[PDB]
Amino acid sequence: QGQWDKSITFGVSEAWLNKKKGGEKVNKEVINTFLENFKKEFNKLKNANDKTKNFDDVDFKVTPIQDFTVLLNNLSTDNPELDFGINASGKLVEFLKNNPGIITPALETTTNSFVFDKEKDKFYVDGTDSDPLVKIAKEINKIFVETPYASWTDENHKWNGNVYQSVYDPTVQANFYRGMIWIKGNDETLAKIKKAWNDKDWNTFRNFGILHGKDNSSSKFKLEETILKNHFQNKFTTLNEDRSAHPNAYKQKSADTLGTLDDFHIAFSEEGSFAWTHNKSATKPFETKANEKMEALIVTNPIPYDVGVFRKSVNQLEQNLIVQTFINLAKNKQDTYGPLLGYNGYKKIDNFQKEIVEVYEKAIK
Ligand SMILES: Cc1ncc(C[n+]2csc(CCOP(=O)(O)OP(=O)(O)O)c2C)c(N)n1
Ligand SMILES: [Ca+2]
Ligand SMILES: [Cl-]
Repeated sequence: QGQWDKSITFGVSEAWLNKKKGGEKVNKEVINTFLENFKKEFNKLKNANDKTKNFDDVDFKVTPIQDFTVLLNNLSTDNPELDFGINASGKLVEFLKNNPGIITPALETTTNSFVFDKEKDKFYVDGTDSDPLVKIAKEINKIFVETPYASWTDENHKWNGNVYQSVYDPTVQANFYRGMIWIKGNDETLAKIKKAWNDKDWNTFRNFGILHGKDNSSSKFKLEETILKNHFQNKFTTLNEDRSAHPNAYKQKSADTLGTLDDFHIAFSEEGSFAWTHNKSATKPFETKANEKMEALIVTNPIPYDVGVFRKSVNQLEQNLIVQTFINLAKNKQDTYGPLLGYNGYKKIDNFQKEIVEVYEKAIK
């Protein structure tokens, strides 16, 4: 059942924690109140329960981590210096295929649903105008193109320094997210790209140039690859093999810079990434040439949101109290940390294989 650890340390992103604005480090002060609230709630539950009241009260700390690879590798060493961290679901599923049972998934995060994507169970069918994934892309275009993103105001779209609130329905928690495919060009170029998609002409489609993320990204690489493979049946085996033979058609860059590269017209991103990108950023996100437009072509199959995982030897009773502490803090609106990352809710994982692995695998087939 594991060892009771009187000191629990959460791993958090170095970039995030060591982050500041106008020279003011404010993230450190956010996680500080988060930790005070977490400690309070945890030991209250701990002490109110006869099964756990005799263990030592627990202190909570955080430690900054380089990247997810360091997080999963560090957790797998089962060292009490690092007990817990929240990781992207697809990366974790891949990690756990190669190193089964090595770490313990326990918590599932949820996020405010987008108003245009409230139903998880929508999947690729044929990529035509009646495809449910194309229909979500048309809904995105209403929000992002018809009322042009560049003209949104903080007030208009209710920016809260974190996200544009008007694009969300907080009454609905989504235990999922998707990737999406963007296209960009003048009218003639956009029609050509759509024609190549409608005609299933892979070579022409690909030669318009694709921006993508890291090869191990779900939402900026693998989920889009799945859609492309299913849509352009039998025209390539993997994106990596296609790129090897067609290097100039691919570039690793953020979708919000698509408008600045004349040679590229297609980009992968998280669904709705504009929702947490201030349009006033000095980097002019999603900006395009005057006679060009950027629009959504299609979104992807859905996969779970981020998963909280423990090193293996943390006492199981302790793990479940920690999971419940996250749930109650969000419910009591005492979680000052989560929403800064997109976590607006938490659920216990009851069956990892059914709730996480299977959902992910269905999405990428
Ligand atoms: C306020 C806010 N909402 C949403 C996000 C985006 N987001 C947070 S967790 C997550 C799911 C995992 O995505 P990611 O870590 O990019 O893994 P990938 O899809 O690249 O494998 C997303 C899309 C954010 N950064 N901030
Ligand atoms: Ca510890
Ligand atoms: Cl109990």
